[PDB]
Amino acid sequence: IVGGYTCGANTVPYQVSLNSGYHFCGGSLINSQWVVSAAHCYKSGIQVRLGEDNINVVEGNEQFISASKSIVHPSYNSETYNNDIMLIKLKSAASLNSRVASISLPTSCASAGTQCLISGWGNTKSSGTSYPDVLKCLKAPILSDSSCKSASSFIITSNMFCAGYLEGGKDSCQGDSGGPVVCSGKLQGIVSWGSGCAQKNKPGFYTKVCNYVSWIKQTIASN
Ligand SMILES: N=C(N)c1cccc(-c2nocc2C(=O)Nc2ccc(-c3ccccc3S(N)(=O)=O)cc2)c1
Ligand SMILES: [Ca+2]
Repeated sequence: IVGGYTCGANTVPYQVSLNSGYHFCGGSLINSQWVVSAAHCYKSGIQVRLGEDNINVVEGNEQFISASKSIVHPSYNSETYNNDIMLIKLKSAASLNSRVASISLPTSCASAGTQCLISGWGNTKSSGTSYPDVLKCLKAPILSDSSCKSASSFIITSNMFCAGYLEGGKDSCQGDSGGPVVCSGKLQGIVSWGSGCAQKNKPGFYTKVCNYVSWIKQTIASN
């Protein structure tokens, strides 16, 4: 997260870090045994870390649980980025409290101009690089489809939406992926991609969770 702020210890209790020996992607907890993330974040043998703040220091409210299974969406196309969503099942349920809590799926898609909360432990730097210890946060507006389409030369599909600021400066970044975009207390987005980070006329792009609510529920129920 570039141009953002330190969220505060456990203020975003649905934020989850996916760890493969090190932090590498975030997710969102949708219920006590299911985490939503990005399909491009798939890795075998993931450990999912709940109640994290400082990912480098053991602070007392962490829960480390192993991914039972990681279910990439069937039409995820690693090359085009379309359907960049995945569900991770945990081997055991997380124990839910004030610092570990699930986020609601949307009932309808969020409208352009909605202010949302984006968070993660990804790059915070303007130009050059730096990864924070504690969780970063960003409030950013969903931009319009016609604004997003003109903003890129990669092919945008109807399973993506863009959010952030056209002037650059404020954006999700590398290591944020798979993390949440929450709008009006609903999980509307998954950090998916962007052309660099916080660059002018290059806003962040997000999996449009609202198109996948049925697939999520059916998947959770079948497994
Ligand atoms: N700016 C962001 N919000 C953001 C978020 C996560 C990662 C990165 C990022 N930080 O550094 C690079 C990044 C990146 O995503 N590069 C990138 C650009 C385009 C695509 C892509 C998009 C649509 C279609 C096809 C492609 S692809 N696979 O052909 O390149 C994939 C990755 C930036
Ligand atoms: Ca910690």
